[PDB]
Amino acid sequence: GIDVVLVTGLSGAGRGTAAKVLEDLGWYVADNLPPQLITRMVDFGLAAGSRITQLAVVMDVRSRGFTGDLDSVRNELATRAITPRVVFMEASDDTLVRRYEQNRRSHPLQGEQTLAEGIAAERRMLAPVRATADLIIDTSTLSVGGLRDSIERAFG
Amino acid sequence: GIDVVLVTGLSGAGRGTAAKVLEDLGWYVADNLPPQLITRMVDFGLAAGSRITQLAVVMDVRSRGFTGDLDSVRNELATRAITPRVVFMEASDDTLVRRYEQNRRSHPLQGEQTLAEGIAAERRMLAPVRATADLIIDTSTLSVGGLRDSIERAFG
Repeated sequence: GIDVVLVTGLSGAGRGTAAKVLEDLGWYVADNLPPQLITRMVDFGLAAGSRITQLAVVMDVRSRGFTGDLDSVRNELATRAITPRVVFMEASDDTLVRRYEQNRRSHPLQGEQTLAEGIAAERRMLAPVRATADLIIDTSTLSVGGLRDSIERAFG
Repeated sequence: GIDVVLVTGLSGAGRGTAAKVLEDLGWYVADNLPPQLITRMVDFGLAAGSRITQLAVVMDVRSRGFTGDLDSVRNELATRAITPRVVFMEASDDTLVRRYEQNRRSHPLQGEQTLAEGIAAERRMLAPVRATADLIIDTSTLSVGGLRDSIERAFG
């Protein structure tokens, strides 16, 4: 069949290094893949007569097309005699901040990706609260003063 | 009774300015308050014979002690004849990044709070995945090379 490893974790905790180690060990690594492509890729490879028997996926969880859990992926893989192995990368807040600050110097596009992942997680976490808000104030493009003006106007 | 306003939103979208505007309009503002304190505060104020009839709360959402929704708070306040008004602050990613970069210069402790809010949201969003992981790799304190060594060891 196919061995499947799924890599995820916190920004800066080492998902990129885990993918590099797996590639070095002979895995085919699909990076930034939202979960839907896993089954389609496995089904494709099975039909494709692929030499690839070891698939690792670095999961794109910062996408609206991803529920909170992996029970959907596990059950669909189960119907094809595959039990994925899930690897989760984490670290203390102090370590993650130190790595972000180093990324600002050495890998600025990685640093910007880290901010983008944090904001995407906030938006997903706050979505039920947003959906019940009585007033939403969008402060895009506003200066410090324009921010104050817009809120004063919104509150009457 | 008491008028209750609940303020939340994305890091850098203007929750602090909203709280300041409400304070200026006469509200008593409880900042960084997780939801549980709201009704205890209302019940206390009601029992205390408070002059405070206008309570605004900037909600502490980056807490393990906070489910995803506000339906628990609304129902509990409903049994006290109070309908809260929920204000949600948001902005584009480009605006939020620009404000974070300005905070790094002008309000560095607010910049650190923004990173801490992003990491807390990631941890909350990834909690179901973490709870199903086969392997958790904690990379706290590790150098770039030590990160690589720890993952190589974890993978065999």
